[PDB]
Amino acid sequence: MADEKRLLKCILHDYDTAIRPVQNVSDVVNVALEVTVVKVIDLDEKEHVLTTNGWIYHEWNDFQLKWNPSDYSGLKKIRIPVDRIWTPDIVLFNNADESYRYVVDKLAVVYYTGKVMWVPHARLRSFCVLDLSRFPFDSQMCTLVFGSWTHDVSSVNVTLRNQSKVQYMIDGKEWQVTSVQPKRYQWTYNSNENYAGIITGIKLKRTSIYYQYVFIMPTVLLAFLTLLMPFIPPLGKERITYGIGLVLGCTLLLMMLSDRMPTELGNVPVVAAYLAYVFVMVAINLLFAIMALTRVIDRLLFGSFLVLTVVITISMYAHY
Amino acid sequence: MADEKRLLKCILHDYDTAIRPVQNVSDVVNVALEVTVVKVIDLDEKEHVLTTNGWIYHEWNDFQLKWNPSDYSGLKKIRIPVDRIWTPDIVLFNNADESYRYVVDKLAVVYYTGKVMWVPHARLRSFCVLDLSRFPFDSQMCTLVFGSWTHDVSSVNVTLRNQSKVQYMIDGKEWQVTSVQPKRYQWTYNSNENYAGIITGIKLKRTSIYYQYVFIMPTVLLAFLTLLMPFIPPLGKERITYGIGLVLGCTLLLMMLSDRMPTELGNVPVVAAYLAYVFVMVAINLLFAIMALTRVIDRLLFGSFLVLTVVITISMYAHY
Amino acid sequence: MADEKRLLKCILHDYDTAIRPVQNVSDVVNVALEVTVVKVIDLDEKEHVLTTNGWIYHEWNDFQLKWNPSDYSGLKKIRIPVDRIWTPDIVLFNNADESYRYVVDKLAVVYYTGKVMWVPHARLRSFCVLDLSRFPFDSQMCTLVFGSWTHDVSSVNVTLRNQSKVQYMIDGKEWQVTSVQPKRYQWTYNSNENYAGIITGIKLKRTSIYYQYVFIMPTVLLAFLTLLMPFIPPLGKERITYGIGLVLGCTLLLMMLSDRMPTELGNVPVVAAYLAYVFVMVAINLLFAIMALTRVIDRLLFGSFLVLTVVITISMYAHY
Amino acid sequence: MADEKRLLKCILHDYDTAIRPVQNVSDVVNVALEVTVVKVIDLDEKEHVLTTNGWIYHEWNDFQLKWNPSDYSGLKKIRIPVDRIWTPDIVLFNNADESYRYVVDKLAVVYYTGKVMWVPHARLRSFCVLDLSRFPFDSQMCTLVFGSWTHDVSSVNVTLRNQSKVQYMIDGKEWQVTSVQPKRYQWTYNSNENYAGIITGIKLKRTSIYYQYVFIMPTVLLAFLTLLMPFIPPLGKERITYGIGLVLGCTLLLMMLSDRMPTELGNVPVVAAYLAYVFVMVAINLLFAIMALTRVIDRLLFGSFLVLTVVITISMYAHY
Amino acid sequence: MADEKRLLKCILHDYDTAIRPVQNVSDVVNVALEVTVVKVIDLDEKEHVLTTNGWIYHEWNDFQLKWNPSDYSGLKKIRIPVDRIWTPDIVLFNNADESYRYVVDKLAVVYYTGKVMWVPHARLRSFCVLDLSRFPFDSQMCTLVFGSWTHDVSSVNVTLRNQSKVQYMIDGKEWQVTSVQPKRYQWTYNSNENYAGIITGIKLKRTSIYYQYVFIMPTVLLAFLTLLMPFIPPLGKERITYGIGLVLGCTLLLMMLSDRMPTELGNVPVVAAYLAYVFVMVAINLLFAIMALTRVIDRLLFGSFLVLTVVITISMYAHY
Ligand SMILES: C[C@H](CCC(=O)NCCC[N+](C)(C)CCCS(=O)(=O)[O-])[C@H]1CC[C@H]2[C@H]3[C@H](O)C[C@@H]4C[C@H](O)CC[C@]4(C)[C@H]3C[C@H](O)[C@]12C
Ligand SMILES: C[C@H](CCC(=O)NCCC[N+](C)(C)CCCS(=O)(=O)[O-])[C@H]1CC[C@H]2[C@H]3[C@H](O)C[C@@H]4C[C@H](O)CC[C@]4(C)[C@H]3C[C@H](O)[C@]12C
Ligand SMILES: C[C@H](CCC(=O)NCCC[N+](C)(C)CCCS(=O)(=O)[O-])[C@H]1CC[C@H]2[C@H]3[C@H](O)C[C@@H]4C[C@H](O)CC[C@]4(C)[C@H]3C[C@H](O)[C@]12C
Ligand SMILES: C[C@H](CCC(=O)NCCC[N+](C)(C)CCCS(=O)(=O)[O-])[C@H]1CC[C@H]2[C@H]3[C@H](O)C[C@@H]4C[C@H](O)CC[C@]4(C)[C@H]3C[C@H](O)[C@]12C
Ligand SMILES: C[C@H](CCC(=O)NCCC[N+](C)(C)CCCS(=O)(=O)[O-])[C@H]1CC[C@H]2[C@H]3[C@H](O)C[C@@H]4C[C@H](O)CC[C@]4(C)[C@H]3C[C@H](O)[C@]12C
Ligand SMILES: *[C@@H]1O[C@H](CO)[C@@H](O)[C@H](O)[C@H]1NC(C)=O
Ligand SMILES: *[C@@H]1O[C@H](CO)[C@@H](O)[C@H](O)[C@H]1NC(C)=O
Ligand SMILES: *[C@@H]1O[C@H](CO)[C@@H](O)[C@H](O)[C@H]1NC(C)=O
Ligand SMILES: *[C@@H]1O[C@H](CO)[C@@H](O)[C@H](O)[C@H]1NC(C)=O
Ligand SMILES: *[C@@H]1O[C@H](CO)[C@@H](O)[C@H](O)[C@H]1NC(C)=O
Ligand code: NA
Ligand code: NA
Repeated sequence: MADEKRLLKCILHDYDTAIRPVQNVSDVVNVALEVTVVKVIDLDEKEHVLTTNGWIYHEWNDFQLKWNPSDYSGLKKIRIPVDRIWTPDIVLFNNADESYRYVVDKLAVVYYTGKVMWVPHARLRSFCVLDLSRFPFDSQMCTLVFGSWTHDVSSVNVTLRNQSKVQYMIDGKEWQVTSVQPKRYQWTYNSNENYAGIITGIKLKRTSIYYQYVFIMPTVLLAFLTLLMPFIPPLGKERITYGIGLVLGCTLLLMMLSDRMPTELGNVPVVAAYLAYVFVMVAINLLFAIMALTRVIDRLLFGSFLVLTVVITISMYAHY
Repeated sequence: MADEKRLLKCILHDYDTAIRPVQNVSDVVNVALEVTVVKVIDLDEKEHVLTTNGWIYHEWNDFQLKWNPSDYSGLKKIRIPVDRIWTPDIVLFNNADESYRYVVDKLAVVYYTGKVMWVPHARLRSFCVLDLSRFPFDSQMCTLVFGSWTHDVSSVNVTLRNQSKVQYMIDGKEWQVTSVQPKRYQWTYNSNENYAGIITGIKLKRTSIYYQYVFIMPTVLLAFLTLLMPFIPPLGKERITYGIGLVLGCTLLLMMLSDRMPTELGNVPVVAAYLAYVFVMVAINLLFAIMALTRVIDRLLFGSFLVLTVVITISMYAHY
Repeated sequence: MADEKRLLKCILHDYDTAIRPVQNVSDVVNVALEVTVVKVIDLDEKEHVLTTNGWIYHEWNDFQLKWNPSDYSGLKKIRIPVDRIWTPDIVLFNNADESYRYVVDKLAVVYYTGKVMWVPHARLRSFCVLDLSRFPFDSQMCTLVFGSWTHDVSSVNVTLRNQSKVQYMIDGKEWQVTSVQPKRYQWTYNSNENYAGIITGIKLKRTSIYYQYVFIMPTVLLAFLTLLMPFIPPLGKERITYGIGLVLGCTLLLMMLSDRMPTELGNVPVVAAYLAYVFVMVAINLLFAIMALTRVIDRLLFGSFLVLTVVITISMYAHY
Repeated sequence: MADEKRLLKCILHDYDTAIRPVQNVSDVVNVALEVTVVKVIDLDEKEHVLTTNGWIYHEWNDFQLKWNPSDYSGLKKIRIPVDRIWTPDIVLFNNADESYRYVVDKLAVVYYTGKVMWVPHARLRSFCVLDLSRFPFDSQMCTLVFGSWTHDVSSVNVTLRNQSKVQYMIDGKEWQVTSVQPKRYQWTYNSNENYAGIITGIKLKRTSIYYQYVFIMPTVLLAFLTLLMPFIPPLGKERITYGIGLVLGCTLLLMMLSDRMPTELGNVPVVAAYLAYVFVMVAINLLFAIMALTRVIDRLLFGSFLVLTVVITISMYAHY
Repeated sequence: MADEKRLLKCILHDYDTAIRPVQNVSDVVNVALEVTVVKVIDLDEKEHVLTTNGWIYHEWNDFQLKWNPSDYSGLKKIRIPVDRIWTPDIVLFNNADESYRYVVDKLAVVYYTGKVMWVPHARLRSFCVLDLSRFPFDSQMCTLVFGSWTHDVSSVNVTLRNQSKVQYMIDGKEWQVTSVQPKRYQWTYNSNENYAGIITGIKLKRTSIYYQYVFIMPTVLLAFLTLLMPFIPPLGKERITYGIGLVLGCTLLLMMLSDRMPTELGNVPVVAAYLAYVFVMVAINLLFAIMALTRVIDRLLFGSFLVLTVVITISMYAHY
């Protein structure tokens, strides 16, 4: 008879998966949750959904599952499936997936003192508010919320593990990630019933360099072409074709931006404002060309276009 | 021996998951359902499908699961998995997903008086009739239906929880949400068999600002260019190229709208009507230019185009 | 002791889920199936797959599950999970999804006489042959097949419920739906082994109005422009640019149609034929323009183009 | 007491789902597998994945599950769920889906002699090598492999059912399907351990007619326009615009082909070669036009273009 | 009574699925893992995710499951479901899918000596760092990591099977695959707790030929057209239209590249740099043309363009 099998049989002789591990009803169970983010899978701005891959550390004491190590040949720790032992109900409150199931959560560690540890590796797809006021490059703070959904603070008191809680670098594909300090706070949706929760913040700064040559370069080139457009002679039979080419190009760029850029509700993106400015400027330039004393009007239009361009550039540097 | 484990064993000594919690066959079970919508995930107009993330509150009395709190060390409430206790069959009648399963519905609260509470967090993807008569910005009322699918009113009588039933703001990404008062009504698909149901209305008003610069700005610019087109001299060798550019631009815009706009059956969108108007106007302008006394005909065509444009603008303001 | 629990225990004292409810091997079990379609979710022509949301009514007699109502306090009907009682194996033979599972099929009704009823709400994604000979607007008959997959007629004899079998309107987004009468017929894949099946027909007529302005309007406008093209003077230095614009526009329309229209195998769509006609006509017009006594040749080409256009229009009205 | 229930209880009094139905360890179990393909769902060339809908016939003898029919009221055959009786492990070796589960495989037939039959309807999404050397229309042979994954030939000897094994037509949407004769062969990944497998071939010939007007018609029209291009006078101020239009059109066609055509590794498609040829020809024509004794050079260029076009046409007919 | 059934009953008389197969707590269990990759399904650069189809070989000794073959009629090996026998927890640490479940892992081999073998066929979708510094054709080394997630080295010591560990060819669709030697190394996330892991490297070199004609050919043709552009006479009334055509073509190519090319963060692709160079060159050429002693300036611009083109070509050959 194996000692480990005997210990497992004795420990779980009469155990249920729906009994809170507390010796008395008055007593409470302490659960420490640590959210570690390893890799940032992606962040869809159209859906405002951040997908990341990282494991979560759960630690809770248990008055049961306790044995003297010397009795069982000096055994220290054991591995037990999560199904049998009691499992605290911790769920991401801002979860976005249809179902919330850990990819690898079939094992947990039990010590002789009763400190039950769980490290279920999981893929977290959560919601995050994105501020797209400036979109050459942005940096948003996304908060992941953990805690019980039906256990009040009087039953389980979620906490944090201060050990090894120092800030450290997070691997990212095109986003530089900084791990913010985690905090805890209580929601109160009913009198005499407060539910604790842990909020962990992650600050992501965009580092992609392709967006500069896909969203800014064509727009600035179209603006430069529109600026050069008034220099064409009115009677050269080329202003109309040049304006048609500019309008087709800016329409194509607008279509590409609509296909790529999301439908932000708060504020229009700076790229969208630049595209609208180039659209209106090319339209007015085409109107002046088709209408065409004339030299002074053309000079005034060129000056207005130049001042608009310099204002746009200084604003871009201001939000750069 | 833990008191909680003893209470759980005694309560569920002989209990089935298919027995309605009623003391007599004549008696009925009252179930109160409250539908709370937290965030509006999205609303696809092409599929007419509204996806939202919100929890649902179920409250039903049970003659079983009753105990004296003083006996079990003054215990007040307990947490039990939904699998063991009886679960009322409440399903969204207008559900759109292949399967209807709550993301987090593995726990429920049982009080000493027997009032069983359930708060299964779920992601509801339902159907909603969308009126796209005016599409610069719309506001539709979407109704979510809850209730039993095989339990008649004689078995379970769905109701509403008037407590804290006041209207309140709902978080939204690009839609402003107002929570309508919920009502109840009975379907009758067979004589002597009426099934109750709860209908909750949500009024969503669009707040996206990008659609103005992606659907209206290019169309109005093309219309303005078409208006300016007749001013070109007939013999300037530029009307044909200008018309070709306009037709290419409007064709590209039509392609973009077809890729973006859904295939509405009721009425054509106002943007589609505007695009058709600009198409026909540019076509007739190109025909007049290629055909080209002439001055009076051109003036009449310009007047007709101007009156059409002013009628379109006044209609747009009317539905604005 | 609750009467309902006692009745449920007595009825299912020794019951299996793999035993056909028949008193003798010679006897057979009658199953009545009614397929009701509530909403037509969509119909993808590229995959030829029709997705609909509707419930299915199953009614089968059972010599077991029978009790005297007076004994159990006059109880009339009971609700039982589908897992315990025997379930006839009815599956859509033309099913297209990877798995065939009802969304809400966890409950069934049992009467005192033994008439077991089941109403599992389900989402049916089936195959349908689409005739795309005429595609301004079409109307196809799609057949849904129900029945056993391994139960022969000697075991289960599928039938129809003539009660309330009258034709009625079906809700649709962009398709008008008519419910055809359902029939039954027997497949014979082996001698002395015939399997019954129920075929229900649904006639869907397209009602979308956006396809007229996305598939027909640009094509007819390009055809009109090509018709007007020969009127341009040969020496005006504008025929070549006009032809280039027309060819670019028709190429863009062809790309849009390829992205939208499926790859039909039977016959080419009428829109595709119209696009091919406009392509060849614009190509020949460009060839004649570049080649350019000349007046008579141009008049003959214009006459041929006009007769081709009138033939196309009369054919379109014929299939309209 | 029902006779069928008594027979089912007696047959499965002590039965396991992990015991091979063999009376002795030396003896082996014969399994006959027949792969029948009903409909070809699709064949994605980009992923090289063929999805089809067809049922599979399994027949294996069992020394258990045997009874005298006369004892049980002359019962002949019974239906039993696949979970209880032993199930041979037959899996498509070239399966492409994440999971391999039959859609409807919950029932099987047991005869009095012990011949266990199984007809699990399934949707097979397998891999197939596609030869895209000629892509106006192709015809590939796709092989589906069935057999055990951990059972050697010494345990289960897969075979074929020669009865009704004649070639017959297979329904297809846009592919004509011919059922090839199935064969068996043994893999040997370890000495003294050979695993049998059944390979069934299906020959599919493309029948789509839309690809001719979406991939060949625009290319041939662009080639014809490029051929006509040299006839334009050098000083007509139209060669440059015509070349620009041709290059824009061929670029759009290349974009469409890239979006549609997959990234074949073996050989470039014939359509891609034709597009490259038209690209290079239009580029050289534009270079000659911009550079522009001249008449002889233009005649030589026209002759070279004509000979290249005739070579391309004869090659196309050769692979046609 | 079948001998095999008796052996299976005797072996698993009292066995648990959560007991490590070790005779003593001090002793450890050796597990040998071999990762074999058969086919490379694909490698998405946008997500940096490599999907492959290959089986994994697990071999672990067991002090239990041991019997004398002579007793049970000389039986050598048996097949047992993975559910009953103990299963080592081996999971891909860099897994990308939501869930990690083997497609076919329902069987395992048990020998008389106790050497338990498992060959669960699986589809591995892992993460891989992609170096896109040069993108005419690349070759990346992707590492797959296997090992325990909660078992330390003191419990299970993962190793490698040196038998038949020679390098061999791997089938690929458009990637040539070389199998690198596998190694083992230990992670240490806590003192006195080291977890072993096996890293297997696969070197993939791109072999697709379509990317040359979709990403390089249009870019080089546009560059050649831009080079030829300065040769146009300033007063020919064709420089403006030629520049408009070039800018439209390069904008379309940029849109296609943005739709196809991923958003790399490390370095911009060489194709993107080439497109930016052609954009800036065509813009400056258009500026010089519109501005237009002049001959010397045009010659200097042509020389600068030629030297830039030759530098780009020599760099491309350097990274070719
Ligand atoms: C609803 C949950 C509260 C969960 C909790 O931890 N405790 C109370 C739960 C009580 N129950 C519902 C179980 C019982 C109800 C009893 S009742 O009487 O109602 O039936 C809270 C916790 C975190 C909250 C938000 C995120 O942070 C950030 C975010 C940014 C936005 O711009 C708006 C959207 C969003 C996603 C917010 C939505 C919502 O606000 C959340 C999910
Ligand atoms: C069919 C269900 C009724 C469910 C119910 O709550 N009670 C009766 C069910 C009785 N069973 C079927 C179980 C037994 C049949 C016995 S039988 O004798 O038939 O076999 C009812 C309840 C809500 C209804 C609609 C939505 O509101 C709004 C909506 C807008 C449209 O523009 C048309 C589409 C849509 C989705 C409507 C469809 C349908 O109309 C629904 C789903
Ligand atoms: C294959 C099933 C028959 C199912 C049935 O109801 N009864 C016999 C089954 C017998 N089993 C296979 C179980 C045992 C074989 C014994 S064996 O000796 O073979 O091993 C029959 C029933 C309905 C049939 C079609 C649809 O209507 C319409 C349709 C339009 C097309 O243009 C071609 C495609 C399609 C989808 C057709 C395919 C096929 O034709 C179907 C699925
Ligand atoms: C790997 C399986 C063999 C399965 C089998 O039926 N028997 C041996 C299995 C032995 N096990 C792995 C279970 C134990 C290993 C013991 S070990 O000592 O290794 O640990 C064989 C059977 C069929 C084979 C291919 C297809 O036909 C056609 C195809 C066309 C291509 O262009 C290249 C890709 C592809 C998909 C091929 C891949 C592979 O080649 C397959 C899946
Ligand atoms: C996190 C795992 C370690 C797993 C392991 O094998 N052993 C330790 C696990 C210990 N647990 C978490 C279970 C307990 C924690 C105790 S605690 O006290 O924290 O609660 C390690 C093993 C392999 C690692 C990477 C890949 O190779 C390559 C790769 C390329 C990039 O450019 C950055 C991204 C990426 C995907 C890396 C991420 C991460 O780095 C991985 C997944
Ligand atoms: C919960 O734990 C926190 C420690 O962060 C402590 O401050 C608080 O008093 C605890 N509350 C209860 C009810 O135990
Ligand atoms: C159901 O509850 C409602 C309360 O909203 C009540 O008006 C109605 O009479 C009840 N019906 C039955 C049958 O209990
Ligand atoms: C099956 O039911 C039909 C009723 O539609 C009947 O005509 C037929 O005779 C029945 N067949 C058997 C074998 O019971
Ligand atoms: C397996 O069956 C085939 C029949 O196709 C037979 O030729 C072969 O000898 C059999 N092998 C064994 C080991 O039974
Ligand atoms: C684990 O196995 C390796 C063999 O690769 C061996 O070198 C090492 O010492 C072993 N460690 C333990 C703790 O058994
Ligand atoms: Na043009
Ligand atoms: Na164009």
